[PDB]
Amino acid sequence: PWPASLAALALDGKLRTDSNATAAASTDFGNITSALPAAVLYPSSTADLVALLSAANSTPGWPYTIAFRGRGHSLMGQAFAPGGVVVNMASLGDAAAPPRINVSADGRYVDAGGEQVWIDVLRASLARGVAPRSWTEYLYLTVGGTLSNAGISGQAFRHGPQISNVLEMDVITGHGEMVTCSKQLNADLFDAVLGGLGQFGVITRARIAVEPAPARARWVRLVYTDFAAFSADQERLTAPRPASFGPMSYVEGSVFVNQSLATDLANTGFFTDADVARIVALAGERNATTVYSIEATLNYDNATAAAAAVDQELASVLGTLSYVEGFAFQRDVAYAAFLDRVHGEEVALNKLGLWRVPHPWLNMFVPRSRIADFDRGVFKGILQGTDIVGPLIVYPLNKSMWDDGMSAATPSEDVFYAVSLLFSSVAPNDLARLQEQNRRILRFCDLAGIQYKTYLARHTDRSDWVRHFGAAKWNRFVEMKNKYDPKRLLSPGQDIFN
Ligand SMILES: *Cc1cc2c(cc1C)nc1c(=O)[nH]c(=O)nc-1n2C[C@H](O)[C@H](O)[C@H](O)COP(=O)(O)OP(=O)(O)OC[C@H]1O[C@@H](n2cnc3c(N)ncnc32)[C@H](O)[C@@H]1O
Ligand SMILES: *[C@@H]1O[C@H](CO)[C@@H](O[C@@H]2O[C@H](CO)[C@@H](O)[C@H](O)[C@H]2NC(C)=O)[C@H](O)[C@H]1NC(C)=O
Ligand SMILES: CC(C)=CCNc1ncnc2[nH]cnc12
Ligand SMILES: *[C@@H]1O[C@H](CO)[C@@H](O)[C@H](O)[C@H]1NC(C)=O
Ligand SMILES: *[C@@H]1O[C@H](CO)[C@@H](O)[C@H](O)[C@H]1NC(C)=O
Ligand SMILES: *[C@@H]1O[C@H](CO)[C@@H](O)[C@H](O)[C@H]1NC(C)=O
Repeated sequence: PWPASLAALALDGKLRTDSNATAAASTDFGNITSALPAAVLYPSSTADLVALLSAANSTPGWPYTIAFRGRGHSLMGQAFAPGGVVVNMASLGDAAAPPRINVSADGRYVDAGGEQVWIDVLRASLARGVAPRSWTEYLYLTVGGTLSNAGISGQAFRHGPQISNVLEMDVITGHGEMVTCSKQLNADLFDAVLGGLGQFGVITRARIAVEPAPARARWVRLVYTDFAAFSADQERLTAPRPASFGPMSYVEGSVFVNQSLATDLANTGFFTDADVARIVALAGERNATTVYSIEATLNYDNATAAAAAVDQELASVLGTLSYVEGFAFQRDVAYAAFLDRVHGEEVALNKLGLWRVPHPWLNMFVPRSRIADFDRGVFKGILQGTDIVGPLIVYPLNKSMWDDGMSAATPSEDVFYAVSLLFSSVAPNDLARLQEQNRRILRFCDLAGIQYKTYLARHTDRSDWVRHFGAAKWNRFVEMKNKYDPKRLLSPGQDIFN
């Protein structure tokens, strides 16, 4: 027996069971796992979301799990609702009116629908001379999707993750109740939802902090053959000054294994063939099995004196560093071209047929005290003698910029590294080898007693999720699940309560 508001969605053709609808909502970016839903909802408004979730809340014995598909960038089925209902979030942004992205009158924040993609949040913000302060490396992800994880990039050391740059949200709980939440209003829901893995409700609107939009980014790469010098410099560039930070707007880093060195440097799209020859000769001279590169930017505007001020500011910061003499490499681009840089890698890989392939990505947070051990056992150990396809990203984060009361789990140390090994299974049937190598890396960290946290991964065992949050923080997560999704129907693909 269906409620009238739920039956109206099927009448209006918003609730589909056809093979085309279910097939599209059954695969994700990871391209490793698949799960067909029973139905797909294409909501035209937030009232359609209220109708589905209230039906779920009031119907006794309701058997359908519900997932909120952003862009399906999930790696291991986190956006699937096996034999359930997948919400096609993008349908909320179909009409020309009402607008889904509103920059505030005062220009201090930006209101964006949960379904909206960060690239559109950027374009709408830039039209009003503003931009969010904390980003992901890839802009074709949804506001609600990244906020359900953390949302990290080279800006998070100073501005914190995307979850630390949200003023307020509109959420529809598992009870079908539309609640506006912040630190001052319904704080418990606001904190549970940020990094909440879609467990407590759907974010329909997020109010994102903005800053005056820079016009350009001075973009640098610094080369090292010594991991200790590389990691020490990343920490210097990202350390809090004796609340204040250094001038860098973005700090990331990358690891290049010797075996494929020339090809990998040439594939960054940053280095010229002359730059490549020099770094390859440097590696041979130092007899390095690994090469490290700091990637950093300095944001600046259209002011007449800006270019010279940046040259001086950059010359000053570089003098404090310990990269191999003469191995500083500069580029200067428009701010939006820098932010949207990964979209170019997508275009080039898609035409080669190397984008829509399995992505057995390994993403983790490694405490600073164990990063050199990780480098020895992984970059200089396990990954040696292998053909790597995908970037190996390493960069420090400041725990002070993360709110531990939110759902997102991080290591206890003040400084911890985001470690992103973006393996693409390009070779014929290389998937099984990559999945085993990820199990080996994790086993190496477990045996060495490294207290890491995974990021973007879903655990399949209860004991793993309990260790992921930590026992006390886990009990708190359960408290919020009981309050907001007692029926355990939301985002079943996380495998926390399903
Ligand atoms: C594929 C990809 C992912 C990625 C990235 C680059 C690429 C090519 N770069 C990232 C980066 O630099 N930093 C970062 O923190 N994450 C990065 N990612 C991962 C990305 O954040 C995740 O894939 C995330 O899931 C966002 O993707 P998407 O927007 O496509 O969301 P989804 O996969 O469909 O769903 C994820 C889970 O969240 C729940 N969900 C989705 N939308 C909502 C809303 N509006 N409200 C509540 N929950 C929501 C889903 O149910 C699912 O469980
Ligand atoms: C870095 O990797 C390269 C392979 O690209 C190694 O260079 C090869 O080494 C073997 C063994 O002496 C030679 O037979 C090949 O002809 C070399 N190839 C090229 C393209 O130069 C090199 O040994 C590696 N360095 C380290 C420190 O492992
Ligand atoms: C945290 C995370 C998975 C970041 C991913 N970033 C990227 N994802 C995919 N391709 C990339 N190239 C450079 N950076 C890339
Ligand atoms: C992965 O993508 C390929 C090519 O688009 C497709 O044939 C296959 O169904 C996908 N597999 C999974 C498990 O999603
Ligand atoms: C944007 O503002 C309009 C009013 O101008 C409103 O109807 C709409 O709900 C807003 N969109 C978001 C995402 O807040
Ligand atoms: C170069 O480094 C390799 C790999 O670590 C090692 O086998 C070899 O002893 C080194 N050669 C010299 C001359 O140090």
